[PDB]
Amino acid sequence: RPALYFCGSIRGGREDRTLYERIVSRLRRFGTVLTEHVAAAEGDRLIHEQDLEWLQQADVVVAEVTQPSLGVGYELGRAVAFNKRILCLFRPRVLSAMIRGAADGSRFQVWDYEEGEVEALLDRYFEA
Amino acid sequence: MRPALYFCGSIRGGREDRTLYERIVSRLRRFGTVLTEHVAAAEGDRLIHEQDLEWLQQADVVVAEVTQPSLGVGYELGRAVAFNKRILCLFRPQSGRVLSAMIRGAADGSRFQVWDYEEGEVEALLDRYFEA
Ligand SMILES: CNc1ccccc1C(=O)N1CCC(Nc2nc(-c3cc4ccc(C#N)cc4[nH]3)nn2CCCCCCCC(=O)O)CC1
Ligand SMILES: CNc1ccccc1C(=O)N1CCC(Nc2nc(-c3cc4ccc(C#N)cc4[nH]3)nn2CCCCCCCC(=O)O)CC1
Ligand SMILES: [Cl-]
Repeated sequence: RPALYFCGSIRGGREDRTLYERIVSRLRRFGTVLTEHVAAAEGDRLIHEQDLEWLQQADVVVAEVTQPSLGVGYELGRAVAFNKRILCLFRPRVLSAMIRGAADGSRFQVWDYEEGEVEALLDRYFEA
Repeated sequence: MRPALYFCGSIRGGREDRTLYERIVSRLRRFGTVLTEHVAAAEGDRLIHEQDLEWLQQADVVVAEVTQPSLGVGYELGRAVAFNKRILCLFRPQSGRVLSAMIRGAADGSRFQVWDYEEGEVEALLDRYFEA
C-alpha cells in the first residue's frame, strides 16, 4: 500500500482537532498514514529522527499549511529535498511565499480550500 | 574571499521587533556578505522561492531567528540542512514560547546549533559564534 505522511501545525491541531482527524481518516482510504498516531502535545532528537524516517518512507506528503509552523515548514523542506510528492492544504491569512512559490503544479501542489470540502479534494487528488 | 551569510526570520518577528532583525543583520555584516540584507518581507511567488533557494545554496552559514513560528523559516532550514549548510538558530525563551521539537531536535551541537538568548546580548553571541 502507498505510504502517506500527514503533518499540521500544533495551533491548527488545537483549534481544529476534528479537521486533522477528518484528513487522516480520508487518507486511510488511499494508503497507510504513518503519522496517524502522532499526539502533537509532546528527547527532541528522537522525535526529529523518527520524523525523518517517516518522511523518507513516504510516497506522498500531505501538509496542512493554514497556520505558521517551523516544524511543518522544516518537514516540507526535507520532503522536497527527499524528492517526495507533496500536497499542501491551505484555508484562505496569507500563505508564506516560500510554500506558495515551491509549487510546480505537479510534484509540489498547494490547494486552497474551505473546511467542508476537504474529503472531496482528497478524493480528487488520489483518484488521479 | 568573504564568507556568504544568509539571514532569515519570521514575518511576525520582523513586525513586532524590526530593530532586532536589523541589529542582527548589521552585526553579521562585520563577518561577511549578508545575502538577504535587502529583503523587505512585504511580498511571482515562484520567483521569490527561486531567489531564496539560490541564496541558500550560495551561503556558507545560515542564521535563523526561530522565536516565532514560520513556515518560511522552517522550510529554509529544511532546505539548508539538505544543502549541507552550517546553521545557527537564535531563540528567545523570554517570549514564553517552547521551540518546535523539529528545530530543537535537528541540533547536533556543531553543524546545526540552537542558541537561547535575551534580546540585549544578540551582538555578543554573534561575536562569539563568528570568532571576533
Ligand atoms: C511548537 N511546535 C512543536 C512543538 C513540539 C513538537 C513539535 C512541534 C511542531 O513543530 N509541530 C507539531 C508536529 C507536526 N508534525 C506532525 N503532526 C502530525 C500529526 C498531527 C495529527 C493530528 C491528528 C491525527 C489523527 N488522527 C494525526 C496527526 N498527525 N504528524 N506530524 C509528523 C510527525 C512528526 C512527529 C514525530 C513523531 C515522533 C514520535 O512518535 O515520538 C509539525 C508541527
Ligand atoms: C506568512 N509568511 C510569509 C508571507 C509572505 C512571504 C514570506 C513569508 C515567510 O514565510 N517569511 C518571510 C521571509 C522570511 N525569509 C527571509 N527573511 C529575510 C529577512 C528579514 C529581514 C529583516 C531585516 C533585514 C535587515 N537589515 C534583513 C532581513 N532579511 N530574509 N529571508 C530570506 C530571503 C527570502 C526572500 C526571497 C526574495 C525573492 C526575490 O527577491 O525574488 C521567511 C519567513
Ligand atoms: Cl507547530
